[PDB]
Amino acid sequence: MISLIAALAVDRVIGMENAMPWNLPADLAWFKRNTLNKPVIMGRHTWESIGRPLPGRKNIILSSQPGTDDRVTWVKSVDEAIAACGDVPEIMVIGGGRVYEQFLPKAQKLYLTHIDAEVEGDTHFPDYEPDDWESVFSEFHDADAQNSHSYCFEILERR
Ligand SMILES: NC(=O)c1ccc[n+]([C@@H]2O[C@H](COP(=O)([O-])OP(=O)(O)OC[C@H]3O[C@@H](n4cnc5c(N)ncnc54)[C@H](OP(=O)(O)O)[C@@H]3O)[C@@H](O)[C@H]2O)c1
Ligand SMILES: Nc1nc(=O)c2nc(CNc3ccc(C(=O)N[C@@H](CCC(=O)O)C(=O)O)cc3)cnc2[nH]1
Repeated sequence: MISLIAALAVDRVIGMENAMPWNLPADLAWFKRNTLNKPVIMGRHTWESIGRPLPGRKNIILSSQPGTDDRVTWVKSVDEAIAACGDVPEIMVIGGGRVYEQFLPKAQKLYLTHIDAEVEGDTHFPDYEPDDWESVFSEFHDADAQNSHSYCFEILERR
């Protein structure tokens, strides 16, 4: 059972050259509770962004090259990454764009934050056919004193 979890700006932008131009601590909170105690699969670039392992969690990093941090598990392929998670209720793929694209056809659930922010970036969430996905949960939030933009948490499940 694979789930992707991503924060998407307009045009499904999930990343760019620099830090995203926003401050969304509610989305961080959402990511933390939806990934808590689950194995997480990420690309090397996302591994690098995070700086250290997500705590209380198998962290699984895809790299074509051998690993460089023994605190986490390093794998050379999508299927190795899944196998490295073991036999768990739910594997979270936390990105980035190349990893999302490879895992989406395998996934049964998406956790997306849709952020009402206009950014240009080089990396985007894959197109998810909405005939393949049913939205089971949707929860919209205005920007506030803590959150720079409005955003909406959504969970979709594969049909
Ligand atoms: N021309 C471009 O614009 C271009 C192309 C690619 C990446 N990037 C840049 O890199 C940044 C982030 O990209 P992203 O979020 O896509 O990164 P990401 O998924 O977090 O990390 C991608 C890295 O993860 C590893 N990886 C992913 N799938 C794999 C597989 N099936 N088998 C083995 N290794 C795998 C590779 O690591 P290794 O590199 O260690 O093998 C790959 O380079 C962006 O700023 C992006 O523009 C740019
Ligand atoms: N909804 C969602 N929001 C995100 O911010 C997000 N980020 C990634 C990948 N990038 C990152 C970058 C940093 C951290 C991170 O360090 N989070 C810590 C909290 C510490 C902090 O950043 O303040 C965590 O335990 O989640 C996680 C994922 C993948 N899917 C997402 N999905």
